[PDB]
Amino acid sequence: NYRIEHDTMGEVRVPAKALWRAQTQRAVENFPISGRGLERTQIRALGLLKGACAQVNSDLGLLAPEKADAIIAAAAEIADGQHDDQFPIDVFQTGSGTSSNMNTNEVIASIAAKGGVTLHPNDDVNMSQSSNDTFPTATHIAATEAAVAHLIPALQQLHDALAAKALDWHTVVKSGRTHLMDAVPVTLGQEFSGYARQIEAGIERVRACLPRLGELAIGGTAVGTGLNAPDDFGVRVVAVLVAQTGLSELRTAANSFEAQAARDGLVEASGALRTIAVSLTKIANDIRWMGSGPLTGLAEIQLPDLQPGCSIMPGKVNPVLPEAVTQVAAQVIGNDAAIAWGGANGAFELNVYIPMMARNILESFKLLTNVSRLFAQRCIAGLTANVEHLRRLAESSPSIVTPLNSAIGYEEAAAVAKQALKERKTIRQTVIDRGLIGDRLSIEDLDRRLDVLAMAKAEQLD
Amino acid sequence: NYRIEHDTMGEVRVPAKALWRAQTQRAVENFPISGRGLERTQIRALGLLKGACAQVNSDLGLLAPEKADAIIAAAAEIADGQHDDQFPIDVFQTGSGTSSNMNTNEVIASIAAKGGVTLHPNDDVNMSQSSNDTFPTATHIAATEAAVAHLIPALQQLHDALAAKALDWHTVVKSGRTHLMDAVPVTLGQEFSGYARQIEAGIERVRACLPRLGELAIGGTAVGTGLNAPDDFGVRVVAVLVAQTGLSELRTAANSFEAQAARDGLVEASGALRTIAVSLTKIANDIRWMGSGPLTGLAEIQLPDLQPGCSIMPGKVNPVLPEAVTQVAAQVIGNDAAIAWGGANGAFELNVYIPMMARNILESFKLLTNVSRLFAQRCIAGLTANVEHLRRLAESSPSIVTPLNSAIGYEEAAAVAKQALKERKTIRQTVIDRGLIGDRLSIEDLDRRLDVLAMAKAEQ
Amino acid sequence: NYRIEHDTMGEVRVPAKALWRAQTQRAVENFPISGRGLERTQIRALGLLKGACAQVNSDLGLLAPEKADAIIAAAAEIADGQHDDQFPIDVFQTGSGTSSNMNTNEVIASIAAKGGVTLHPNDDVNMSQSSNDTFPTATHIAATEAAVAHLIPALQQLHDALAAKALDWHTVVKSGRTHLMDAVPVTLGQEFSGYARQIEAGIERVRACLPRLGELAIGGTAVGTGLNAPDDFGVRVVAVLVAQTGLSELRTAANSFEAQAARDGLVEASGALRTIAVSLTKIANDIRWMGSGPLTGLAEIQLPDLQPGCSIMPGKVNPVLPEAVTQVAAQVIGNDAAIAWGGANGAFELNVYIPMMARNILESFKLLTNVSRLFAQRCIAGLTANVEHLRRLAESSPSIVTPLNSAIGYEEAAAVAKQALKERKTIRQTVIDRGLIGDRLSIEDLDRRLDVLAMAKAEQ
Amino acid sequence: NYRIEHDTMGEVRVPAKALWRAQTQRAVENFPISGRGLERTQIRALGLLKGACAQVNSDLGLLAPEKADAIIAAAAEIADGQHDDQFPIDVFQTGSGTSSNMNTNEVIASIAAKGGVTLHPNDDVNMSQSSNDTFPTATHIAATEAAVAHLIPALQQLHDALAAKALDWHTVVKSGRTHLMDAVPVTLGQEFSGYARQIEAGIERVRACLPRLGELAIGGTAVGTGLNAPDDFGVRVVAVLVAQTGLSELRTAANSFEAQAARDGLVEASGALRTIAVSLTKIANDIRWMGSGPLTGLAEIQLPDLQPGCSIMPGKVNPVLPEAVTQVAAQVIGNDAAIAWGGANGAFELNVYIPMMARNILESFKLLTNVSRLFAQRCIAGLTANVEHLRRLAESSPSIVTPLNSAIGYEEAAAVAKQALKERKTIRQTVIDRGLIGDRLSIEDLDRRLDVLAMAKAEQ
Ligand SMILES: O=C(O)/C=C/C(=O)O
Ligand SMILES: O=C(O)/C=C/C(=O)O
Ligand SMILES: O=C(O)/C=C/C(=O)O
Ligand SMILES: O=C(O)/C=C/C(=O)O
Ligand SMILES: [Ca+2]
Ligand SMILES: [Ca+2]
Ligand SMILES: [Ca+2]
Repeated sequence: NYRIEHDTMGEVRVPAKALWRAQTQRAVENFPISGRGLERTQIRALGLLKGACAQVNSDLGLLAPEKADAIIAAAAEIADGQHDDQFPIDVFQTGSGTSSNMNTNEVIASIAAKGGVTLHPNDDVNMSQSSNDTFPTATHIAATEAAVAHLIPALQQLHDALAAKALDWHTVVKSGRTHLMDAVPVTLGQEFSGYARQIEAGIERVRACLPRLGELAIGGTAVGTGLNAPDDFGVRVVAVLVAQTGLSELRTAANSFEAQAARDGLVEASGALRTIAVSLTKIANDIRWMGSGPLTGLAEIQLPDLQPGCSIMPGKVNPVLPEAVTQVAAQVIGNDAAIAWGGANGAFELNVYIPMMARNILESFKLLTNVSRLFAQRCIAGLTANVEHLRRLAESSPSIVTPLNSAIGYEEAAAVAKQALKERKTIRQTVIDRGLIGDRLSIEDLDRRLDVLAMAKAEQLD
Repeated sequence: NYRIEHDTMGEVRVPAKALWRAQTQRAVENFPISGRGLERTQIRALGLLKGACAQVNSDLGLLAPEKADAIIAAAAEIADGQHDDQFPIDVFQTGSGTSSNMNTNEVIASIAAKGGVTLHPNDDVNMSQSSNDTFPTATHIAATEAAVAHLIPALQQLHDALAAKALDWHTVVKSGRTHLMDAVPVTLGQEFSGYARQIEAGIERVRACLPRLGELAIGGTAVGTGLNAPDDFGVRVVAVLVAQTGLSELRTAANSFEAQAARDGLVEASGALRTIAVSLTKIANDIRWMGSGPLTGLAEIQLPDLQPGCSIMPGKVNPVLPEAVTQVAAQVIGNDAAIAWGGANGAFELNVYIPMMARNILESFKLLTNVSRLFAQRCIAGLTANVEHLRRLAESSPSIVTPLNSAIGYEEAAAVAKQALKERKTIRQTVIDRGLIGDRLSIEDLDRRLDVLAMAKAEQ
Repeated sequence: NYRIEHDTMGEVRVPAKALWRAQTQRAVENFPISGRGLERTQIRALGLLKGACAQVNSDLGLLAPEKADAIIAAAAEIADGQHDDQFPIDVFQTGSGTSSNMNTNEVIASIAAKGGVTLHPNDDVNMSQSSNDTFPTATHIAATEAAVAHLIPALQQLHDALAAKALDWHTVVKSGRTHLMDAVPVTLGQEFSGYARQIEAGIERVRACLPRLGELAIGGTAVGTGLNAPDDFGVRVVAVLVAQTGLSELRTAANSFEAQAARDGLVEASGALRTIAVSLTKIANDIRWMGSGPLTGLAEIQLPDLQPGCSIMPGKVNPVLPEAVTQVAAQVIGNDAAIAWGGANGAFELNVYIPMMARNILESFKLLTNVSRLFAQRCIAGLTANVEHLRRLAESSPSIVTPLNSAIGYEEAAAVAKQALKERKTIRQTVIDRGLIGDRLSIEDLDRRLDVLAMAKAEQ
Repeated sequence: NYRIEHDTMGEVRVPAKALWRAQTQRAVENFPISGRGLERTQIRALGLLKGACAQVNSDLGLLAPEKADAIIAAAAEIADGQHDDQFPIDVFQTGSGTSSNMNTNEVIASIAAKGGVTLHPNDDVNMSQSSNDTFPTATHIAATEAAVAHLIPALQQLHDALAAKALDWHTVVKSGRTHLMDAVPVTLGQEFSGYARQIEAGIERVRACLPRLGELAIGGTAVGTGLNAPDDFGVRVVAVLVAQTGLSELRTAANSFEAQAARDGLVEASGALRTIAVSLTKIANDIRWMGSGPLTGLAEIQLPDLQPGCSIMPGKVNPVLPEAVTQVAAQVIGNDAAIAWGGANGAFELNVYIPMMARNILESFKLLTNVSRLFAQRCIAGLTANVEHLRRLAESSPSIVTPLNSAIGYEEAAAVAKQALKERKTIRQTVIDRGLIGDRLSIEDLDRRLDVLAMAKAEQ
């Protein structure tokens, strides 16, 4: 069963029970590309914004209070998620998001009609607005909320898990590795202090993008001039959004033309997510290499077992959380390339890559948030160190000859490391055998300099 | 509400009506990352492959016919999308696809149990297999099927629509543009013949990757050695798959270690899709620039109206199909970067980025297929040329002085073009008014050489 | 002619006159890959750092004043560029930059020898150091200097040129374009204020990355533990670098392990350069589209003529500066992908992609700096507006019906716009012809609403 | 000292001794961006093409033999490398390469003038040509030559070195690793057979792009219509280029508009180079991990020592060739992103990103060629295997319980692997201790199944 709806292009047959109308139905037929529509977070931001716009139009005496109350009530239902099934339009729609904007207007008009209030989707629900300021506004609201309320707390949780290991393993000595080769001693805690700093720097990177990510185009309307909107429409709508979201990062854009002709704030934010993906790849790769083997690998640490590793090789348990992290990082890198591509190709008064840029940035925020919490809770928290094996590794490195450089010189330390590795003998034995004990180096000096934990120079903790 | 299942790690509470068992349930709790599981096409390939493996194990007398028949029947139901709700594992799972492989084994065991047959998910359903050869095999089957049966016909449809316009507009003269500036004449048909060749070359690029995209790891098992499988398991399974799908491009990998340690065939195929995204961006951008305005743009052609353009500016109609094409192309570029990143980071006997690489390559195939057909049907087929305006544009270009180079020289031809633009005069009148008619250039020569359609040199 | 030099691996034949020694010569034979060595800016940072390290070793009484004075004098010669021909090692060397570190140590030892001072390249010139902290320190010094002293002033110059045009063309009305289609009026000044803000935001993005770009690994030595260096070596060297360069952004890293195991500050900085490339592409594309034609394009503005446009089409002048800008932006995007790839692939205590990451980030800084100044001086400064053509474009847009929405409604405004375009009539006459003048709209109100400059709502 | 030269824009002061003239000098002032001009290979292809064009113009009686002979002689000097110092224009010039085309025309006219032959750079040296067909033609000649004559032989050399190790180490048993964890046995030779296949597939990928990489735009002139050129100019010039280079891969483009409006063949070729970078990353990473330690790593193989590893840690030797390979791969990925970005942004009759695309594709060919030969000669050829350590690693893997699956079942095999790892006992003794010897498994069958070399199933 179908019903007739109309727009300025003509009559359109719409499924009888759908709350959307003519323009949403045309967009359903024009863009069957990915088979996926807007996400819960996107629909929420659109509903929140539509309600705020109706409230301001009402306050300024431009829209009758009964009509504004119907929009506010319908928009609140949309924001809470009661009508996500009424947003069937593909992500790969017209680049301004006109179709999803009209989707919100039409669904509100249908909800209001069930309450006995007649609203025109353009004249009433879209009063003082354009898709060109509302769709990037709803995108930037969703991106700002994803950064502040979800990603930053998830990264803080991962940072705290890494920092707790850095403290726990502060004096657990092991051999450092540079170029994958035997280096001088480090502690496991020192390496984890490095990982924790990468995540802390990741939080700093997200926070540094917020002054421009939180800029909203609302009030600029069609081309940024604010035509058909009151001069204070933008600041009044943002006032409501800040009060209702608690997001102090939300503000009217510094320049109304830049805020619509470009989506540079999304490209900037993706760069921060991409740097986090780069940091997470290093952390996850080191952790699975430390857990490698056990018998054929490094066997430095034990990762918590999360599931049987293999359908054919029995007993084997795999580093599945570092694998999910490195695959998420690859996705964030890909999404980042798509966002920049869209960002660069605006023309004149409008960048028409917004639905695609919105899909990718919001997905990158989601993946990084979810995988960071799982990595912290299901992997980092439960790691255990193989203390004895790590100590043996530290002591086996021929590079432990290095602190003798000031006493015997680099060339003689290299002759010591050579005469030892070839004869499968210790650095200590070789130093004595080459008659190096004397004025330049006593026996007490040698054993003090060769102590692997002292060689790691771990900071003294109170 | 829940039932107990177990694996070698212990007991797991599973939803009472779920057809999956212990290992799928662990994966549900370990990877809640994207909130999306395998696509219909991926589940089909896994079901298809599981059935083919049971058939070969049965043919070789390794699996009792009653057990093999139960796997074949259950796997066919999975392949035919009767149990997609029984595959809840995230894309961002363990990099070998072990979890989705065990998901298929467990769901087949549960289906077989309803038919009165007891199957062990490892010993029976996974006999002669590993996730390490089965999951990349199912990925390469799905990718090969997407290329041959869906993308190539969609690109052929777009090519034919572009070639139809090249023929219809063969003598529709217009001004060429280089660097966005006034150039010599072209026909609108010649431009469309360029677009048609880009799509034809795109088909050639997809076809050229098929010998390596169609390579399957099946038979290599855990590390590529084929341990716990018959020596001819791979060749026998590939023969069953080819007959069951009609997909002749499927083949056993040339090297069983390369086929599991790497996913280079996916990286190669993504490069072809990325080149198609690059070609489509040029075609879609030119088409929306040709349709620009009408009054403030180039207004060369009219795109079919597909929907009201704007919620605030009434009457305005936008080039929505070229916008869908250029956004899809951006996504394919991004997906391509993710595929290469995963492809480079294999280690020793296994590349563990397969679920992520599979997601991206299959999505790129889907988006390009669907948008190419929509672009051909809802945009290219219905384009109309503004023949009058195009003619005025061709004749207005000062670069139409170019065929006079052999008669008056480049330097004098430049002086003519500058003066004609400055005095808002024709090239013809500027040539005469500069006193250039004489022994080197007769008036008949001038009139002959300035004909814009003849200047486009359209093939007879 | 050659001479014999030695290292712990053995004898090496070195060109007789070369100031480098055995380890540089081995690196010349091991890495003939790109055929390009370190840039002037990289050799300066290495020379500056080596001198600062010798000064601190001297201040702490670890190095004899005669030896320290010889290193300081030789390092100052390297810093000034007298010896760039003594750095022949390829960019694509060992990933820590060990070879270029030993190149600096060996060349300083050879220069000091000419002055009668014997220095061991390891024991003296490299005292308290590693390549693992010095090579990323010299990279981060060069990158910080490129950002603060060169790119930010170049972007400020471009911003000021764009802002000057935004002011000069504040009331130069034209038609806005959305989706490349006829939109409501804007001023050329308003568009240029948008471009100005993109560059201003670009400066903010570079400034926001400086707290982490300026972090130096110096003092961490081999693995970040500071082994074989005094405990205050890093803080003393940084203070000397700050006093000598005036770059207050140079600071000791917050974590000595993160500062060597990763190059995340370079990845972060590249992201800011990549965003600037994205902004510059939009600005340059709009400018060449505004200058397009003239007769077959938009012909909105005139770009200064910089060179003859075409070897075959006489008279034609091309937008060469916007083309230089968009090609630089493409390079910065590519360099950005190479930097991130290297950045992700560190292992344990060291990221061994530093020479490649250094090449790409420093090149992106250089290209953006040089093309931004050329774009501001040779293109933006000299632009002229075609004021009458721009006014006719604003008045011709059917979307000028938009401010009537509140009086006649969106649906009627769409019927007005469509009828106006069909009958090739003005919006004003179509409103009167449809009998819309009455209680909801007076002729006085209509004429006020249709004024294109008033419609652009330019700020007072 | 300077001299005056002129073009259609006016008079230009040119350095007295420079062989270039007015347009090259304007380009020197307009584009000081990267500070690097065209490469030796690019200037060679431009010289070769200019000579071939003069020969064809002479053959068709369009150019006086004295003038054609002077161009052919001068173009041969340019192609030979005698005048690379006469090409000062930056890579980041006008996107068509107009400046470098005029650079070639002007330098040829100056060389010819020394023998008393007057040639007009446009009317004579550029007869029947445009920069729009010659600059992409010279780019595609250089790219085709780099692929056929340099990269493919370098990859063949690497393939042969990898295949030689696959043969030598055919029965050198080791433990396989999947997910970096203990897997079933493989041989070192089997892994090298996987590496050899990745390079062999890389050669196949380069060969598959040659039908489109070798397509030349020559003859299409300004916009692809062939205006001001003979109808067979393209086919005649290509015939000369094939005879002089011996490159049968050089062909006239299938469509003259596609060949100039787009550079899709460069994007396609870069995708093959990018796949090779992906393959090389896996191979180089496995090799440095196998050579890791020795005492704190895997210590599976020994890489040849090429230089002292470290300025601070004495004795240490690093895997510098795998590091140069992985950094080259990162650069090829970055260059690939820049090529695709330029490729997608053509407009109408011309893609104006050619100098940037040319720089990146030719650099990717060069880096891959040079690093592949160095990797084969200085690393792969000299590798040695630690045979006894490798066999002990194979025997130590608990996953050697895997071939018992058919006898005791997966669940019981897991119980064996658990007990053995927990009690530090062998798989063999755990099987006996669990009382599994009986009807399903004899002691003789157990010992045959646990033989690690037999478990690797190396081909006879
Ligand atoms: O949908 C709108 O509000 C705007 C559309 C346009 O600029 O075309
Ligand atoms: O699930 C499998 O078949 C393989 C797993 C592994 O290699 O760990
Ligand atoms: O330099 C040429 O041959 C062409 C130039 C143009 O198309 O502008
Ligand atoms: O050259 C150095 O100082 C360090 C080298 C290494 O870690 O191998
Ligand atoms: Ca707050
Ligand atoms: Ca039964
Ligand atoms: Ca041949």
